[PDB]
Amino acid sequence: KSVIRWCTVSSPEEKKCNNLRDLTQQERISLTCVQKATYLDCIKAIANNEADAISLDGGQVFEAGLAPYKLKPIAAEVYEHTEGSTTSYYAVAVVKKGTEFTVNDLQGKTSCHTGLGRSAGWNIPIGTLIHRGAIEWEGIESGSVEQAVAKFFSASCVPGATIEQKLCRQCKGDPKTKCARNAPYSGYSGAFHCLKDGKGDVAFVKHTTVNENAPDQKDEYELLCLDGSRQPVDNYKTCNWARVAAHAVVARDDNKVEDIWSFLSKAQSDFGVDTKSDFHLFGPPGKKDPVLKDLLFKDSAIMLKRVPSLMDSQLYLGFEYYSAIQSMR
Ligand SMILES: O=C(O)CN(CC(=O)O)CC(=O)O
Ligand SMILES: [Fe+3]
Repeated sequence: KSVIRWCTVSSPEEKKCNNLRDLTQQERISLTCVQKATYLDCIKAIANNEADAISLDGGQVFEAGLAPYKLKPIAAEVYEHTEGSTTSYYAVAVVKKGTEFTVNDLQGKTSCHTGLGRSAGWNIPIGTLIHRGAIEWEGIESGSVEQAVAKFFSASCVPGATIEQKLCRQCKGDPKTKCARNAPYSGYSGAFHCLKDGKGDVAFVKHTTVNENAPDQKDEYELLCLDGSRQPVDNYKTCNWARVAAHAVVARDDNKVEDIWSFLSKAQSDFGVDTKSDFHLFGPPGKKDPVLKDLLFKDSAIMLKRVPSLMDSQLYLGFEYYSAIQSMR
């Protein structure tokens, strides 16, 4: 059919899509918006030929490429801060300059994480240490990864932990709320202030966190590299634990792919970052309300680039990211 069914997951998203539909109705390939409840119902619908495309972040792209769905990324967002590359950010392990331990000596240290279940603060560092054999965890009937992590760090602040009391021990706040998901130490900046205040030896955050929170104090900090070195905060490209890819549009591997990309390439041409139209494919940025943010594509995206036909989800996400999330399941 020369109809692309975009899958949407909220009513403001569903609205943006019907506006792009009105705006492209007289093009030969047309748009039609399907709304489902969650992104997972959208993966099942694309898989079952009920819809054809949706933009997913990296963990959701992992999910969409596994059996039985087997969707692959076909185009990916580009952002200003990562300069032509299909990368959202790099996960790094920030330490104070002058401590001497390397990644070989992490056992028994205290740590700061953004929260339980988050990419840079929990899924990438802990799946990397499990994959490399530093943390032993064989699977959920063992129990939670919280127990395995508690035999590795001596105490931590992990916002959102519920199984192990040591995982909340380094957290700031009164007893009732120090380990809540919205604690004083949650998020990228929270896990950095945990490191700054000496409550942990390592903060698992992203490559921009020190520059955002402490621009004027970068050289008090270093990065812990997976090869044994410690490098400057600005050396994240050669000293990160994993690259977290850009959001990608996933689709069934079948020849409707050139049609989706043909639709997207004209849509971007007319309504991309430099459009004089009122409809913007990408944002613009500055929507304060979460329900109004990043509808269809990220508001910060500046274009979409076609993913080579031979990259599947593993190749798109990269080995470090992939083998770390694979270890968390
Ligand atoms: O990525 C996530 O899963 C959630 N975040 C926030 C975000 O990325 O905006 C923190 C983290 O990565 O620890
Ligand atoms: Fe994140």
